[PDB]
Amino acid sequence: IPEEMKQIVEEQGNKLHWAALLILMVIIPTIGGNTLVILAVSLEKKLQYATNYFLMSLAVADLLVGLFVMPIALLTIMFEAMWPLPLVLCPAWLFLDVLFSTASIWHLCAISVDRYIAIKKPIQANSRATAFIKITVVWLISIGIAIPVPIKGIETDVDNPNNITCVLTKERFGDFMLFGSLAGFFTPLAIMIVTYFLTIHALQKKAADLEDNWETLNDNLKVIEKADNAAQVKDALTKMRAAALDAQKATPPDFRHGFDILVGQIDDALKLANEGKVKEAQAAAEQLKTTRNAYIQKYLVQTISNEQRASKVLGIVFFLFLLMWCPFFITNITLVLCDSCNQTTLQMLLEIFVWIGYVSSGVNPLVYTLFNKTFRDAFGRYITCNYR
Ligand SMILES: CC(C)CCC[C@@H](C)[C@H]1CC[C@H]2[C@@H]3CC=C4C[C@@H](O)CC[C@]4(C)[C@H]3CC[C@]12C
Ligand SMILES: CC[C@@H](CO)NC(=O)[C@@H]1C=C2c3cccc4c3c(cn4C)C[C@H]2N(C)C1
Repeated sequence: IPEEMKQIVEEQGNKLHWAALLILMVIIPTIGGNTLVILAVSLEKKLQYATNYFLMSLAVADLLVGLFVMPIALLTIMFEAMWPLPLVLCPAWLFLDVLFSTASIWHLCAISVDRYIAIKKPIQANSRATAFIKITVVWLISIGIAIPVPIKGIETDVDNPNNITCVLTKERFGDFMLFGSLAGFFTPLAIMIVTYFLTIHALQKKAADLEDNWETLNDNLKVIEKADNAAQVKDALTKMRAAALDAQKATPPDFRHGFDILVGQIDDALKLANEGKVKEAQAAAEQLKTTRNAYIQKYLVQTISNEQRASKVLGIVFFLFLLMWCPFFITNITLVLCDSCNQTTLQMLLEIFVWIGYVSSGVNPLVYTLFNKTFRDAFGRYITCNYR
């Protein structure tokens, strides 16, 4: 039917405006936004340490996406029918695509776990070797999920060697489009949900112990004040010392120093109590209050509010990262799991959602680092080409 053949002639139209849109809105902000973070970690000597190395690994992964994956994925937009590049590049590009796309997700998952354990066990920290182990393991996972695509390969015809037409066929790669999405997306998703609620419980548990310490400390002061006996000053001071140390152990090693001072005073106080002079010791315990006010009280709200806000913004940005991948993977999963649905339009939907996921992974590290003043005014000097 010529009235339909002409319609397919219109279907294979010109789609340069969409390609220009993707260059302007996604690829350029990806390469630039990631090179900014890499420059920030590389140049700023004050930014160099354990966590930023992992963050830089993530930025490298996303930069590699925006450098090798997306420009070829464009050529597929324009040259819709047949794969233009050589035959080897179809498994090469697909492998790189899955590899990096998985690497970003698992990077975020590992960062979530780290940010949680840092709240749980703050005193147990995080060398360079730890970060190296983490980078290696994450990239090993990404390779392990990505390797079936180059191992299996794209079907070829002895008749038509040229017409490869790169696509993950449902018939050929069905199990991979299922279990690869399960191992690559939904598993770290569930992990991050678990660590989310665990982080809520961890923060709410840390906040209570600080209050108990506070009025543990405050109560015993009242005990020292009304102490007619000598022994109790030793007991009250001992328990105040324990409470002070316990409260100080909630933060990695400046109101925190006020605990050291406090303990010191307490020691001297229970020296007088050990000498017998209770009336002279209670007089110094009556001025433990100055240290208790100038440092401890301001320390309590600072820790809580800081960890609260940081975990909050981290949760939000990570949630918005994972939200923009959902269409791709729910479409990819159902595409396997539906013999009733139309496969053609279901493939077009993937061909659109890939760019939502692409822009989600591309701008993620920059967005995450922009909530840090040091990174911000490093970027400001970089976009003004000032450097150092
Ligand atoms: C050809 C299409 C894909 C667009 C071209 C992309 C490249 C060449 C462009 C797009 C955005 C550009 C980057 C934008 C931001 C910076 C920060 C600056 O401190 C160094 C240059 C650098 C890193 C630019 C280098 C060139 C750049 C990466
Ligand atoms: C729409 C054009 C088609 C052509 O077949 N391209 C794809 O389907 C690519 C395949 C992907 C994939 C498949 C299976 C598991 C996966 C992934 C990814 C990560 N994980 C864990 C990345 C995702 N890529 C971005 C797109």
